[PDB]
Amino acid sequence: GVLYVGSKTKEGVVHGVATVAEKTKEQVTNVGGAVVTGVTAVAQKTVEGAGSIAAATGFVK
Amino acid sequence: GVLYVGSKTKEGVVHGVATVAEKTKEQVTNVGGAVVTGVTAVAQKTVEGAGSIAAATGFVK
Amino acid sequence: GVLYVGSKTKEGVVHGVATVAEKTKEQVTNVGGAVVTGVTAVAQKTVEGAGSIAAATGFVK
Amino acid sequence: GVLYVGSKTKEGVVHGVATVAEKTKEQVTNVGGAVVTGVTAVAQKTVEGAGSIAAATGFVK
Amino acid sequence: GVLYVGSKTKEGVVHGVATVAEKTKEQVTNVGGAVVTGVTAVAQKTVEGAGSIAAATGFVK
Amino acid sequence: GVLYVGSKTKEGVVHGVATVAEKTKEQVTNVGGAVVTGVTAVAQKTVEGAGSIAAATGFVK
Amino acid sequence: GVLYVGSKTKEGVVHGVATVAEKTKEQVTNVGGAVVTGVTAVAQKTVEGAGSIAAATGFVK
Amino acid sequence: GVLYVGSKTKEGVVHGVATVAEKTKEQVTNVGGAVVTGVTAVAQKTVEGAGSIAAATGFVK
Amino acid sequence: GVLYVGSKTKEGVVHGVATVAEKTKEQVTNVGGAVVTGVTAVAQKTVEGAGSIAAATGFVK
Amino acid sequence: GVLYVGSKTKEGVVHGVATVAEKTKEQVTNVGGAVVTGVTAVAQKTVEGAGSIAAATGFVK
Repeated sequence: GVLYVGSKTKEGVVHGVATVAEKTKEQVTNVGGAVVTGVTAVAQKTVEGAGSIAAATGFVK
Repeated sequence: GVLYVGSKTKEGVVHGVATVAEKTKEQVTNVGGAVVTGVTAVAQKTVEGAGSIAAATGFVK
Repeated sequence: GVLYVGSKTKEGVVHGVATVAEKTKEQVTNVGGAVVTGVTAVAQKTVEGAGSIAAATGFVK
Repeated sequence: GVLYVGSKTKEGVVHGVATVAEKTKEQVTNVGGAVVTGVTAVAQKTVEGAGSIAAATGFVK
Repeated sequence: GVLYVGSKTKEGVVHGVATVAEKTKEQVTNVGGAVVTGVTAVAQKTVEGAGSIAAATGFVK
Repeated sequence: GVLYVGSKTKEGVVHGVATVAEKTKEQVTNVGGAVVTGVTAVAQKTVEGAGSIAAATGFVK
Repeated sequence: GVLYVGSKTKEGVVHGVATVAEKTKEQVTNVGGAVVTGVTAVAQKTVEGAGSIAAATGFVK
Repeated sequence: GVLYVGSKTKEGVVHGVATVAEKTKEQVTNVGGAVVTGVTAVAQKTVEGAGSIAAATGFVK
Repeated sequence: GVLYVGSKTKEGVVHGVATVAEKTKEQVTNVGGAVVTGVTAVAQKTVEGAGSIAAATGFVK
Repeated sequence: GVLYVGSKTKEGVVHGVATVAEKTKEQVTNVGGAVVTGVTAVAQKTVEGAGSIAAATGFVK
């Protein structure tokens, strides 16, 4: 159990991001597996479970 | 159990990011496995579970 | 059990990052395994679980 | 159990980072195993669990 | 059990880092094993668990 | 007299600007004179004349 | 007299700017004179004349 | 007289700027005169004339 | 008279600045005269004329 | 007269500056005269004229 009384709470917050990306050439070549690129300004909360951001895994057997 | 009374709390917070990325050429070449690139300005909270950011794993058997 | 009374708390916080990255050429070449690059300005909290940032593992058997 | 009364607490905090990285050429060549590069401005708190930042392991059997 | 009364506490904190890295050429060549490079401006707290920053291990059997 | 042959020229150019401004309160109080605020991402060329950006002058007699 | 043959020229150029400004309160109070604030990412070229950016002058008689 | 043959020229250029400014309170109080604040990422070229950036002058008689 | 043949030239260039400024309170109080503050990442070229950056003068008679 | 043949030249150049300024309180109090503060990462070239950066003068009669 969780109780908040009179309380101010911030969980998983992103307040203010300036990003510039200049690229003259970008290439992704993939065979199998996984690639994850460019995950930007991401916020999450999870309760009572696993939680993943920009996670990459090979094949599973 | 958790109790907050009259309390101000910040958990997993990112307040203010300026980013510049200049690249004349970017290449990812992948065979199998995993690649994770460029995860930027990420905030997370997890309760009662595992939590991963930019995790990369090889294959699993 | 956890109790906060009248208390101000910061856990896992990033307040203010200026980053510049200039590259004339970047290459990642991967065969199997894992590669993790560029994880920037990440904040996390985990309660009652494992927590990983930019973790990379080889294959698992 | 944990109790904070009237108390101000900072845990896992990064307040203010200026970074410049200039590279005329960067290459990662990987065969198996793991590579982790560039982990910058990261903050974490973990309660009652293991916690890793930029950890890298070879294969596991 | 832990109690803070009227107390100000800093644990795992980094307030203010200026970094410049100039490289005309960087290469990582890896076969098996693990490589960890450039872990910068990292702050962590762990309670009741092991905690590793920029840890690298060879394969495990 | 000016001549360009086969030539590529950039004069007064702004390619890429990301800006965030957060203010909880802004006030300008002015009595006479001049105030100039917030001039952002401005580009100009002038030929054979004077040119001013965000210039402010008091009264003239 | 000016001549460009086969030539690539950049004059007065700004390619890439990320800016964040956080203010909890801003006030300008002015009586007479001049105030100039926040001139950002400005590019200019002038030929055969005077040129000013963010210039401020008191009164003129 | 100016001549460029086969030539690459950069004059007055700003390629890459990441800026963060956090202020809990800013005040400018001015009586007469001049104030100039915050001029950022400015590029100028002037030919055959005077050129001023962030110049401030008291009154002129 | 100026001549460039086959030549690469950089004059007045700024390539790559990360800046953080944190202030809990800033005040400028001015009576007459001039104040100049915070001039950052400025580049200029002037030909055949005077050139000033962040210059401040008192009154002139 | 100036001549460049086959030549690479850098004049007035700044490639790569990381700056952090933390202040709990800043005040400028001015009566007459001049104040110049914080001039950072400035590059200039002047041909055939006087050139000043962050110059401050009292009143002139």
